[PDB]
This record gives sequence, structure tokens and C-alpha cells, in this order.
Amino acid sequence: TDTDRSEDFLRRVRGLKAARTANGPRLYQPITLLWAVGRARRGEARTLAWADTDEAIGALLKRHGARGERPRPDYPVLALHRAGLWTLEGHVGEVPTAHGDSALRNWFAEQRPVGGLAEPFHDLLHRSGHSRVSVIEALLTTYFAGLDPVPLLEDTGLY
DNA sequence: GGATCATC
DNA sequence: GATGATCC
Repeated sequence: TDTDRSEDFLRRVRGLKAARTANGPRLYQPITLLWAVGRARRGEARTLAWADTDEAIGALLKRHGARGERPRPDYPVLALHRAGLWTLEGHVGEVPTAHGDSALRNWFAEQRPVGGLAEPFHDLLHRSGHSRVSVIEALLTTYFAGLDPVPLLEDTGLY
């Protein structure tokens, strides 16, 4: 029930498709997850209007874009939607992929979908502390291997 | 709107 | 071959 929902979450995170720079993975997705991991910790709303998130995640990409991350939260949240971790509804029709640039801006600017982390994962990280460490340590090892994470970890309530 | 690369 | 993204 709860433990199965836990290892479900990790399985999806371990099997994430992320782009990789010359020296490591692009941090678009972990910046997104840790932003939602922190919000789930403080019990904050689950879903948010895209402009409110586009700013929030985009702000963190501006501050901690260690691999030239530009403030484009639409790339990770589409990969995470395909990964089963993100809920997108409000839009009409079908959700695009994260291959391109213009269409990613146009789709989000036109539909303006309300998005958040998946309902069972958000509530799980709220109540379960065992899962917050297993999701942070997993993301920190695979994505931030060699980098200073504590500035980002601070700016999301995850110190 | 596109060429292009790396990863899946 | 489809998907996460750089770059024009």
C-alpha cells in the first residue's frame, strides 16, 4: 500500500529519460522533482497554474543551472508527465513530447495547464519521511555526482 | 518554423 | 526510430 507506492515512485525515478551533457545529465528533471518534493513536504497545494510553476521552477534553473540550464520548466514536466510522475489536465487534446523548443513554449502558453506531481506521490512525501531521503539521495547520486547540491537543497526546503 | 546531437 | 534538449 504505502511501501508499494514508495518503491513505485523510485522505480519511475530510476528509469527516467534525461538528456546528458558532455560530463553528466542535464538537471532539468531533478530541479523540478526537488521543487515538488519540498512543496509536498510543507503540505502545499498539489497542483498549480503553469505560470506560477514556470516562474517557480524557472527561478531555480536560473540560480542552479549547473549545466547551462535555461529557465525552461516545460522540458522536464513533459518528460515527467510521460514518466507517470506528473499530472497535466486542463489542456485540450494530446500532450506533446519534450523534442523541440517552439512547440513546447506554444503548447504551454496556449493551453496553460494546471500541473503538479502525481496525487499518490505528493501525499506520500508529505507523510512518509523514509521516502524523502530515498528520493533525494537517489537523485543526488545519479544527477549531482560531483556538484554542490546544498544551495539547491536549501532553496527547496530540503536541507 | 527548422538542423542537429545523444540517449533511450 | 522516438524522445530529451542545444542551437539557429
